[PDB]
Amino acid sequence: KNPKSDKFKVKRFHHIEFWCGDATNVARRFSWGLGMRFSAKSDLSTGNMVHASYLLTSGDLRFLFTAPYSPSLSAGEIKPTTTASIPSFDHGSCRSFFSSHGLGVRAVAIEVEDAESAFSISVANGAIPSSPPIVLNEAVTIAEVKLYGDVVLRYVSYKAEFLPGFERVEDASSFPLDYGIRRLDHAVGNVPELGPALTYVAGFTGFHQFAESGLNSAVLASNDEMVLLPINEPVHGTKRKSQIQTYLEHNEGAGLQHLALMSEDIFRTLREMRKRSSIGGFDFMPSPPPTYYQNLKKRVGDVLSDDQIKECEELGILVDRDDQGTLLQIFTKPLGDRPTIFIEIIQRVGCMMYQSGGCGGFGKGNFSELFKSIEEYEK
Amino acid sequence: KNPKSDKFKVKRFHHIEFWCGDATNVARRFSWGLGMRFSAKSDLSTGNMVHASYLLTSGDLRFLFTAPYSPSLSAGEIKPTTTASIPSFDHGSCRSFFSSHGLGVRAVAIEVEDAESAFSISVANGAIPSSPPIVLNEAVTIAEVKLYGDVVLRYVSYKAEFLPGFERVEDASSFPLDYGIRRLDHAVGNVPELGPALTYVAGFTGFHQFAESGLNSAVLASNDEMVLLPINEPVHGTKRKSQIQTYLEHNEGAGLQHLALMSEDIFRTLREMRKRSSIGGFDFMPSPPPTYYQNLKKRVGDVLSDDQIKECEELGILVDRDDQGTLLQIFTKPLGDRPTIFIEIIQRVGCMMYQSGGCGGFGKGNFSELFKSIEEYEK
Ligand SMILES: Cc1c(C(=O)C2=C(O)CCCC2=O)ccc2nc(C)n(-c3ccccc3)c(=O)c12
Ligand SMILES: Cc1c(C(=O)C2=C(O)CCCC2=O)ccc2nc(C)n(-c3ccccc3)c(=O)c12
Ligand SMILES: [Co+2]
Ligand SMILES: [Co+2]
Repeated sequence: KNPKSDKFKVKRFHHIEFWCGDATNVARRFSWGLGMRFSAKSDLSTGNMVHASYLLTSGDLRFLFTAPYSPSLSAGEIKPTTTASIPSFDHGSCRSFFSSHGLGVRAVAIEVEDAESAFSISVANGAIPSSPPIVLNEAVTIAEVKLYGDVVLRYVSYKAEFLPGFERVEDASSFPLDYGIRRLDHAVGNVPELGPALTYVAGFTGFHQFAESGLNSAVLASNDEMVLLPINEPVHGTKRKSQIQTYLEHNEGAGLQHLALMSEDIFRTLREMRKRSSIGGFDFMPSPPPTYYQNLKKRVGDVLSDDQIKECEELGILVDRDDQGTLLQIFTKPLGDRPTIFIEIIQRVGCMMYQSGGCGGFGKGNFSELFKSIEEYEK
Repeated sequence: KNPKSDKFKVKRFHHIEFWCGDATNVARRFSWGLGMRFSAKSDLSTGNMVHASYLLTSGDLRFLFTAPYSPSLSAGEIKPTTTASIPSFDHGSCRSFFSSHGLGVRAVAIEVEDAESAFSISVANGAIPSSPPIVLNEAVTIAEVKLYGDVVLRYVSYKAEFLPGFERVEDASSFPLDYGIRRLDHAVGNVPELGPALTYVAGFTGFHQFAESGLNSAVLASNDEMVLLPINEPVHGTKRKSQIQTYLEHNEGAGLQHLALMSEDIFRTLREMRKRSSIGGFDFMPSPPPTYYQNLKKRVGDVLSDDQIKECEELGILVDRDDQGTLLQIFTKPLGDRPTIFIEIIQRVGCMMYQSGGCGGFGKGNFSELFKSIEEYEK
């Protein structure tokens, strides 16, 4: 059931912004690890005396990495005379965020029809304002409201190239890496209490609800279910400590838990990412046991060949299924020092009309099944 | 002239420690960019609730990358009960350093015969104490005094594996990268005033002095001239602004300007590093013009073949010469967001007895010659 209750017109995920201590090193690591190209910059070389921002792209996926310069470089500026390309940026906020949470996502940005309208309607419906709408070079409008913790939901709307004041990266500095990643599928938050978090976000967006170990979760979705925002809370008092609780402890509270990146070919993406794990890229979760794949035949043997199923076995891919589609997924180890944010690589099969959003669900069946397999691998 | 006036027994450079916001991403970037292997760790997985520290090695070169965790993880600890493996570490100092300076070197560590003696003698001769000697697992002693800015000179001495509490990295996670880098040749500081900086450091170490555009410099050297510590000050009032002054402005004062890394084969090192520049590694300075290499024949045509000289031309290597040896060198672009720290790759030829330290000098002749070539390339 989809009541299509969005209080304003939402299009697609637009970008994800990481707040960093040093944007250059994080951006270069992520570029090599994920196969994303350096596409745009805003920094000292573009006249920005406030922050260094580097944009990586793979298909429609946009990762932005931002770090503050010394405040002394811009001490004479005021907001009317700022050289920042992202006017919501604040040195103090950025340093406070990074010292509190470590490397992580500051902004989940969605493209809307009218960012000023989205901001006004959101705050009229309970959103906590974070940065008011500002029109950039009469071309782009950006506004921000609080999402959870110190993460903001950023609205961006275009009258008619990332943002004004960004420059395209020199082609010599822009190597055309591509491991198959194409778009952001969903972005997941961890909170202490799911109920109040859901009521708040659904309250100001009109997003609707989309349809034992560790967590309770629920998913908020835009009208066409292309913007997907799951939220988790911990379940306390279990034998094994909730990884949601561990997240909240090491992150100093609520924040973004994972980004799920859709691949057009998850087998190629994982081959390429795993090649680079020990040479600067990303590590993956420990693989499921053979019993997990010895049980895939009964569960998805009509969607994947046995050659493809053991090709999932090589790469350690998990598979889950809903009533409408099938889901291939795998999780990285945490992206930085703290056991907080990680990445999920995903590919969805089914639900063709284009593919409808959330085809196959989010893999919650893989909790029971992966442990069931581990225990029956003890055998 | 070498008076051999060291006030305590100094052996070799031991390690360089970077203070980071996220040690994982900087370490992974540096590993791929420089061809250094992950060799040791101290972090949550080793029981360290205070800081994440990752050690990279190439030959005798040791780069350590350290970042703080949330203070809440260790709020119950006191110094007697600390889980930190580097007891001089302080959350507040580390965050203050990184917010002030950005990514950069906190510690230049040298191995000595007796770190407690070196500390006591140093402070008796004017060194500003930073961290008192502490014996680690009855095996290693570490002490720190101020060097310049917020950089410390760290003394480490061993009774008889990096530091206690560090663990060897799993071989699966330890890919054997090697681009030919073998040891730290020198470590260079930028200060506002050279005179007082030299008097201070030479005062407490007994290091001796080793023997127009932008700077004045001088080099302090240990008895066998294997520990080399050049220091630069800006020269003001020139047409082109001093890069030393630019450093001091963007760094918020004095600090480490560059690390010079000796290669056993600078041609292989540069081939490998340049292959990776646009795929997560390091960028290099713009190459000298053909006139620079069209003038190398007259200057070093008796040390390098014409095939090797144009092989310097391919890689953009600079060459300089003293009265005793020859020096091949090249400089990276800054290692992070700010125009502050960079790396030099070096190889020295001559002065065989082993090779004596500083063979060929430090390339100061390449200032005049590189511009002379650029202007006569205008031709
Ligand atoms: C992270 C995740 C998801 C997931 O994306 C997710 C949810 O957890 C809540 C709904 C929204 C959403 O996107 C689904 C299934 C998973 N299954 C397992 C076995 N693990 C896992 C747990 C320990 C160790 C290795 C993997 C996961 O992390 C895992
Ligand atoms: C950095 C450096 C050194 C050097 O290592 C160094 C000194 O500067 C002082 C003595 C101790 C020491 O180790 C030597 C020669 C150099 N020559 C040039 C042309 N440039 C340079 C300047 C602009 C743009 C591209 C290169 C340098 O940076 C440069
Ligand atoms: Co997910
Ligand atoms: Co040098």
